[PDB]
Amino acid sequence: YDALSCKLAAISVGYLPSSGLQRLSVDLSKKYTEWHRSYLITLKKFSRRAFGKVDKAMRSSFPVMNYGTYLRTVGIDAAILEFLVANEKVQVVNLGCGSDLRMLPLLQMFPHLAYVDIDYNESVELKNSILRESEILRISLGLSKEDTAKSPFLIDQGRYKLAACDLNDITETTRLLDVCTKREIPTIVISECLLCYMHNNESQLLINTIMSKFSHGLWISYDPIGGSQPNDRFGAIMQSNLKESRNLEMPTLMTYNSKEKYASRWSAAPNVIVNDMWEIFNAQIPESERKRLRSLQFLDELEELKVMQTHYILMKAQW
Repeated sequence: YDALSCKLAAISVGYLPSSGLQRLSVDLSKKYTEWHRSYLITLKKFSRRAFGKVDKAMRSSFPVMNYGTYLRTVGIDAAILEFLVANEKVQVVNLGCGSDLRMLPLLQMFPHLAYVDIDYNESVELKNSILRESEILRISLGLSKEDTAKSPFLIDQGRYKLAACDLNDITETTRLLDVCTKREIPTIVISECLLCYMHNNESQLLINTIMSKFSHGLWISYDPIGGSQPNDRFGAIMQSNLKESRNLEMPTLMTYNSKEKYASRWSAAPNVIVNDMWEIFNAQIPESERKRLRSLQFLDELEELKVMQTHYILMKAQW
């Protein structure tokens, strides 16, 4: 599990939590680490294979990757937190949520936040198993150990829902949203490395339909881009590598190969901001953080980080 292993490595080294950017208290900073660590331990209980993959990935993590993971996490978190502070009563829809645990601090931090995690069936089933099995995670969500909830939810517990959905099926997705969100509540939609795996029709229809479901909101999307400069082999190498290692495809990676082309998918939104992660590193990350991260590992090859991070974007679309 790429994202989880990246997260846990960054946490292990100490990149995360970043209490300032993630706006975490002393106790939530501690919990942030504990929750993730428990997630890993509990994953191990449920899958030797997944645990092994994560373990191996974590041990071989390198500084450039860890900076990537840091930037991704604090970039999204900073966007989320700005909007949450401005909008006391809000709903977050995390599309393709995977092992993301941001609901744990956020639900605590924001008493009137409702959060919906949506992913494909197998993913949400494993997440539900893990959240319910781990005592610390169960307790943070006020869950029972045995699978209480009723279809269409695996968890439907206070202000958190966890639901299976085929996000390539937009009728299913809209009907699901109908029963767990309200049109008139400010909505954050999160798609972190979700749309990169979708064909353009599905991702465009998902974008259009979901934005149209909510009077006002913020869509935060994070994804790779193929690269716009001539003879940039990033997309080709990624598309190649995905095809052998994961059998997966990124159908629109070369279509949306610049941050501008990527952001244009949200052009129905009046306010669209897009940055590559290198820009975020240089403009959004305080000197104190840059210094702190330099204390952790040797980033000997800053150009390599730049090359990688200029192929990841954080798109914020508001309406």
